[PDB]
Amino acid sequence: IRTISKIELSKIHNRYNLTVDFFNDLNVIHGGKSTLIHVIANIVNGDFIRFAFLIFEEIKATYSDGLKIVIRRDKIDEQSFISVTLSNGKYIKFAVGEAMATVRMLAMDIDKFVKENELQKVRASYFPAFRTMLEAWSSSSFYNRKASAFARELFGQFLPSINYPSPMEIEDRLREEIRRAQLGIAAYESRTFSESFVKVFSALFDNGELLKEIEGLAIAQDSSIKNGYYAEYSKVYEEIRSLINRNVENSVSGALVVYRDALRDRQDYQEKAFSEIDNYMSSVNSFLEDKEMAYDFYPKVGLKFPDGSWSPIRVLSSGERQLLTMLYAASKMGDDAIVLIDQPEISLHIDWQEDLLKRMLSQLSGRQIIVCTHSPSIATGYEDFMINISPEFI
Amino acid sequence: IRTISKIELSKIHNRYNLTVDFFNDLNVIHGGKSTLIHVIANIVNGDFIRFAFLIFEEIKATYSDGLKIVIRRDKIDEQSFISVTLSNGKYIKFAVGEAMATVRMLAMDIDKFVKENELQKVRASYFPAFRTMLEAWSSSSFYNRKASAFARELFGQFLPSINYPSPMEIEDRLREEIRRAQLGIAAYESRTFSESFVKVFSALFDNGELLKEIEGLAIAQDSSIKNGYYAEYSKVYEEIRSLINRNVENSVSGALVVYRDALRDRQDYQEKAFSEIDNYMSSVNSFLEDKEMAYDFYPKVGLKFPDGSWSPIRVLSSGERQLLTMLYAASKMGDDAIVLIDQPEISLHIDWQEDLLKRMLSQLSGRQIIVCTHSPSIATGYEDFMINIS
Amino acid sequence: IRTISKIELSKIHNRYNLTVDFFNDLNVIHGKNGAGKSTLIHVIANIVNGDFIRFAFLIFEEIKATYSDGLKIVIRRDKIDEQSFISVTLSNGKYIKFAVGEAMATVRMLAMDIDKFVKENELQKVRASYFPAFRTMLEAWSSRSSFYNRKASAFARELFGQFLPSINYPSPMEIEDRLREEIRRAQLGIAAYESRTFSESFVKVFSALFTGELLKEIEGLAIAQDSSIKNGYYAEYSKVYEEIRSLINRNNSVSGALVVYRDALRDRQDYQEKAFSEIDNYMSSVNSFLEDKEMAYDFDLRRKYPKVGLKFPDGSWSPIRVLSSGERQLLTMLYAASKMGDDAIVLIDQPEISLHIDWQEDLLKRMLSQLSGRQIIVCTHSPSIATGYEDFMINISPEFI
Amino acid sequence: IRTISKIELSKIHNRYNLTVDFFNDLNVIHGKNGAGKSTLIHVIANIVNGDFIRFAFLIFEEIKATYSDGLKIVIRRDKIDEQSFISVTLSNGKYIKFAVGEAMATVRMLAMDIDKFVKENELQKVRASYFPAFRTMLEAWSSRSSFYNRKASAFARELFGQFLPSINYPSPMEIEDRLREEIRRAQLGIAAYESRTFSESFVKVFSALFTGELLKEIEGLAIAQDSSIKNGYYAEYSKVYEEIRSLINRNNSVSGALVVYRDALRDRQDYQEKAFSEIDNYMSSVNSFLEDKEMAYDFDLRRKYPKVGLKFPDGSWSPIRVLSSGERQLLTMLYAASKMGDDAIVLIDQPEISLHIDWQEDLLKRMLSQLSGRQIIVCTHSPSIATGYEDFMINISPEFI
Ligand SMILES: Nc1ncnc2c1ncn2[C@@H]1O[C@H](COP(=O)(O)OP(=O)(O)OP(=O)(O)O)[C@@H](O)[C@H]1O
Repeated sequence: IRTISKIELSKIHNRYNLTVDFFNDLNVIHGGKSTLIHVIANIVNGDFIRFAFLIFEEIKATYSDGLKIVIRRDKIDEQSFISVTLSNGKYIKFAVGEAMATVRMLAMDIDKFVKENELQKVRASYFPAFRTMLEAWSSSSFYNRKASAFARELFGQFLPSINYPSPMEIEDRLREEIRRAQLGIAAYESRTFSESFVKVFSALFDNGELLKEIEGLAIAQDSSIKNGYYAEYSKVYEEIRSLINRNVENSVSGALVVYRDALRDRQDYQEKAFSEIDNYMSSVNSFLEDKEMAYDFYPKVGLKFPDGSWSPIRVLSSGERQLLTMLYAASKMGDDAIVLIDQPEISLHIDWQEDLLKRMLSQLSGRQIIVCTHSPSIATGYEDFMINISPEFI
Repeated sequence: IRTISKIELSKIHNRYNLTVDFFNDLNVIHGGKSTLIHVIANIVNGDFIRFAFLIFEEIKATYSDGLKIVIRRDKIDEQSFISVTLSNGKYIKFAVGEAMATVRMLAMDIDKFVKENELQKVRASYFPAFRTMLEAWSSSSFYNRKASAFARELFGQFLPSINYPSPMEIEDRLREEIRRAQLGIAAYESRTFSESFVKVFSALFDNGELLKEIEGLAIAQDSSIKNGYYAEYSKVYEEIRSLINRNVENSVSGALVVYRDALRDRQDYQEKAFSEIDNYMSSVNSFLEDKEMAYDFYPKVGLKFPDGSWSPIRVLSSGERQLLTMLYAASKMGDDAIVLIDQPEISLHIDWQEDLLKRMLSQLSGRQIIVCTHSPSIATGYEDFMINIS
Repeated sequence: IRTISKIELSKIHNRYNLTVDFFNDLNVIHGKNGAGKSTLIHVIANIVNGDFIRFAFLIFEEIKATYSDGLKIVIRRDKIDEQSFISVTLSNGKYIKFAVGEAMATVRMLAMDIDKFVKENELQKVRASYFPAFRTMLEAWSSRSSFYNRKASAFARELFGQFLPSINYPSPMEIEDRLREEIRRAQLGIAAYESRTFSESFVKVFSALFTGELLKEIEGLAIAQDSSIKNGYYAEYSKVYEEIRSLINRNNSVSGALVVYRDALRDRQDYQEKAFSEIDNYMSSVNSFLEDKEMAYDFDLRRKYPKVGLKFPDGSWSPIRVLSSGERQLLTMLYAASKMGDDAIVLIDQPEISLHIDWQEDLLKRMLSQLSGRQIIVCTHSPSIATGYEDFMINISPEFI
Repeated sequence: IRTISKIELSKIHNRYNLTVDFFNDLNVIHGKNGAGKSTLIHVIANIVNGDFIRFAFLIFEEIKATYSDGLKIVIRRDKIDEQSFISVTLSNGKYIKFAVGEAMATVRMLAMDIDKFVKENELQKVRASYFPAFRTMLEAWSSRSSFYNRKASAFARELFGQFLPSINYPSPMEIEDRLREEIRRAQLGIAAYESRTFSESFVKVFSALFTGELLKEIEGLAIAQDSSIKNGYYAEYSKVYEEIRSLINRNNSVSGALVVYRDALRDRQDYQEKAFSEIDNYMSSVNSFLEDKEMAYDFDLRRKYPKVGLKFPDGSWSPIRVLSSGERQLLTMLYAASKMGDDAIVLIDQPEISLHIDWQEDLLKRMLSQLSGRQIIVCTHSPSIATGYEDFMINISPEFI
């Protein structure tokens, strides 16, 4: 996909410069740090209208696929203007005073420009440093502008939009994925039934160990949470065993083998369909100890304790909720993006900080991750990927 | 189910006494009627607090199961007190002056009383005379309460809470039912799978017309819109008949019969899963002429015009959204209630007026229907069901 | 005046066409449900008003609009270079091409351009009065006039779509105020006629100076004047007649006095009837529906601003607002077809909301019998509204593409 | 009517007392700044209007209020058990005890209680018109009527304190509109008089039927009628006079015809003067101040609604809004003391804002000469306002605790 490669600031706040070269994979930033992340976030999102609130000269923005974004803010006739220039050369220019009035046609122009040049192909998920209090304030896609406006009023009109997925959205997306996976299993069920019929139909004309294998597969299917709609496999296997014992042709062996293949392929397709959900749930569960997240077959999705009582996701504290959202954002079930985190070391025990980056990389999404940290526990074991930001003060 | 049998209005508005005869089936109120409808809805829905806004003396409501309810607006020391007494002597008293302020604890105690003696087992879908403007206003449970407050400020405090379904609600309910239907079909395939194998396994140990029947079943199954995830029954039939041409044991005949029965039972359960939806859409499409309400598979629920282009349900006129809601409210998938329709003949061409009650009864929901219409065309033919109040 | 002659829609909502030829007097429109009748009335209202800025909210290709005086307004919506535009073109050829996105933004300089265009040309002077199908509930929501209706228009447009024409139908408050002004103008006219008649009567007899049957006739005229509601501020005619009769009885020029009094009384009475013709005809036409009471006016002495309200047989009066919705609808519609209104085209959505069957049988009869000459267009589903008017029925059968 | 007789304040602002005895006709109040005169006028205005909800914003103990007809409204504010309450008590004894916090919350059922109280008793039917001292800037900020003033009241109360009484003083638009209605009412009276005179004239001549000097007198009366602005819709008197004169000249009873016409003309002229007496007296009293132009009216050649505005000696007219604040103040105050208003008590804070010294010398003279009988209360510091009214001067000397 498209990942950021290099950011070249010039005279931000008219006092200091900076020039950073990135890696496509994980990026640990240690050392105006939050300001740098905001600049990166506002470029990748394509929300260029915020850069008429920052004093600078020139900001190059080089991607990995060769794309280039050169923003430039100049003051002519005591009037400020922003001159965004891309790789192909389509320079755009609007007046600053237009932007400030709109906040309290211009926005329509920006989206048409960005869409035409294929610039918003990759989104960016922003995790602010004040998310802990922010979710409490939203206790009560509809919380994407209101909460953003609230945060911008509190911390400044340069703050990028708040896109990070709330736990309610995570639960609903898990539910929809479960529905789609179930439908895929049903389609596979139909195809296997047709295929099994024709198979035996032909080799019928052609003229204990397999029983044990089918018994193992049947009890595995009955011991599978995903089979919450049908668990009669042990019963029908014993009926087949009763049928065999009362009375061996070659076709009978073929019937045995086709049953084993049908069970195994149904099981394997189940694993493939639920691969993403199970990998995400296992990665989360490698941290949690008190309970474990799971599902029940409008199939419920929630936490499950060893006592057997379920609970909604909102019972979780702030520390667990941050872990939930970030690990979701680096999973394949999310949206193709660049994970922009301000401070992950909030309400986290030291053990989870030792392995946070490990789990996020081991999910193997391929998405670019850029973290700015001050703790050495977040960054330990990843010395080769650390980038030190030392801005040159002029 | 529970239905109404007898109401005894005594000196409402101080110059009007009336009693009425009911049945448990369709009772077209032909011909003060509007007031009677409101009094039926407020007793059924358990909203007894609303009676503090009516100048009356005493009303008795008699059900079909023997349950009887008595409301008395007594007067003591220039202050009105509503008393509600059930058949088993369940008396709850409250002053009217206290009630008026709270509307603009008491309601909490009232709903506790309703739930404890279970007076809210059956609700009532009120179809008022102003549905067109209100539904468009909502279109722009939450809709129900909000619109009710707006309505009651417009036409009176004693107006029953508007809770008849809206086309948005109808669309969402249809979508949810399709989702549940897909899950049911999927479960049946799983069941059919394992069971068919053991039948064939038994057929191993047991020692052209059928092919044509299988081919017809495959053609019907493939050409069915309900098969949005597998549609190759014709192809697998071709493979099986090719094997016949290549190659008669009784196990071969057993294989043929098990295939035939599998297809027939799959189709039968497929039909039966889409029964509460297909009956409803067949009733609707019997009225509509240049359009057709259909479904497609994430599922899509919209009108299908003859060119093939679609459109959402919100693009319908003011006289077609009404027909959808009234027909849905008398459907088995609709929530069970004693539907009270006020003037069904609003914005309906006279042909639909003749054929409305016929369809609403032929769906056979087993629900009491009470309509109050000034149009003879609505209730023509049904002279027997007429109940003159006079 | 100006009446519609032919409407030719084309691919409204990109699915169906229609072509209707109208009559100048009355147009009863009946058709199948959902076949686009309310859409047709909305198109007519937005064209005749000249409010062309609403047509950037409806998907079509071309809509011709033909008047009776020869005008041929051709609106056309094209999406040239993937940009939609509306090009309204009149008979003389002044096309006014604007971009659709300008109009939609303006609603939530362009309006001045439209206003300059319509005033310069012959697009106004008609001002089609639209009676919506939800007027019964709409008046409850406003408890508005034919020109103070920005609030009610915005509310209705938000509820039913941004193509909905302005709400022009006269509210009962406006009808009452217009009735007061007409009464005031009629009274001044009676006073002006009184002054001129007094001057003429003086000079006439004075110069030409140098009977039982006529006495009975003058007595009949005097008691008629006393039995006239319009003479509420003066009813002394019987008394003065008896004084003149006493003068005659105690004992040429006397014949001259008799004939001039008869002419003066008859011309004053006839001018009274002519001046109050419109008001009395409208009140009688309304009273042909009402049965419990009757609407009328009072010229009570010792106070001014003469009241207009309902009058019961018991004698107690009541204001117009006492009327229910069913009576109020009759009031407003019959005003719009009366000569007291404004020269317009009466656009009614459903003339049967909150109406008993008896009133539906005779609504069109009274509306036509007022003989205003204004064009009336009703969309009905009941056969009682349209009965006895088979020649004026219009069947809407939209041809599908 | 009801006029104040005696005011006995007690511990206003919890620091000083005062006790003033008033006159029924006119009360000139003179003192110094900080002696609590504007506070006294506010107290009087809020009591007479019956707007008792404002008295939960002033710290006091007891305020007696005495009329001329014997009423003895005693309001009292006590902080019993650390809770403040207002107990207004009238002569008959209907105390209405409410808690202060209810009133303050309501501003930002109580009003219904006040309305029921005032209607049952004899507290309303007065509606004191209050002219604030800051009216000059207030009208400029609003560039309103005596009953459509919620917006202006809230603005003024926010600027000068939550004890400020409602703004009832008639805006010039209301004065102009009331003048139009009064002209209309006068016209209706003329029309009623026209009908009665026509009947009376008939019987008169008819009986007495069975010269140079009188012709000159009738000619003078006829030219006077033609030279009268009130006859803006009938000015044919000269023509008809010449026709009768021509009839006489070409060749007893003729003398009788002359005298009855003269009596008819004189009574018609006198009733015209009587009907327009109030309007002409008010306009003349205003015109005794103005010098650049003069206020008058025009009966147009248009359809109706005769214009009333300023008229300059050049002949060009102008609307009333052309006037500055200084002229506008004279207009409003002189209206409030005129018979054309509503029976009330004229409450003026300072009758010298934006007024030249000459106009201050003669304001009260015109105001008294109108002879309305209404009570006038002015708070002045100039000796020119109070000159010639020594017997009516009131000295405010408050008694500190
Ligand atoms: N936004 C839209 N997009 C597409 N088709 C639409 C849209 N709005 C309306 N239609 C269709 O165009 C026609 C317009 O319906 P309309 O409300 O004008 O019908 P009507 O015959 O006047 O109805 P009724 O007599 O019931 O009041 C209908 O066939 C409707 O389905």
